[PDB]
Amino acid sequence: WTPFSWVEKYAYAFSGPYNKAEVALTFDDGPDLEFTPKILDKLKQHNVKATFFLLGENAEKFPNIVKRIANEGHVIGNHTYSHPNLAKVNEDEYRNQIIKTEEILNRLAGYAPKFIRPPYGEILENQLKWATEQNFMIVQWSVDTVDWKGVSADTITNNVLGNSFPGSVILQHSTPGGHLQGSVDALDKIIPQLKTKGARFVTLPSMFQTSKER
Repeated sequence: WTPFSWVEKYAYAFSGPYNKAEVALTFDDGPDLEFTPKILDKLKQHNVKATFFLLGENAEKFPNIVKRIANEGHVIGNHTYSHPNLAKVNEDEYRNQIIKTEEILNRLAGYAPKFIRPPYGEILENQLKWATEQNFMIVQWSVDTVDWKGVSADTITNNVLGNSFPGSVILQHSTPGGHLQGSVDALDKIIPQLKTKGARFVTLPSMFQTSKER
């Protein structure tokens, strides 16, 4: 496990350009019935676009919300189908997880997502090698809100503001049944407080200067 050398060899990154006043909000495990729509509303009222790493199985349950994300100028990423620990699966299962999810999202969003994020951040080198060869890009994160723990909006905000830099990729969740209300509320503080420091919010394809589609 050498994640550092992997950024030099594969399409793989934790954060973005240090010389741009830009950060990226990302949200994992969507879509869902409660948190995803709330997040969309708050992103809308702050005039920011974000990136959504959607689970294939959740996209099947709520297909229209996937359509809403795309219709509101946000970028969709591939978060596998059923959220398994990729470090424990064989190549066939890994490729199946990605491709099945890609087909689902392509049908709903109108394009095949270029961006992948592995569940728990677990990825193997051969998996990363295949993704690179298939014209994917894998992006982890550099600021973890640990919002799944049910921590408050103030805790998340102080965390994000204390650890965010130019190029920072922030991790939040919109998992069905998750304890994430404070994470949603955190956006009302995180966004303007970062903007005050000169930060602008961008999508991943913008941050990494590539297409959103494969």
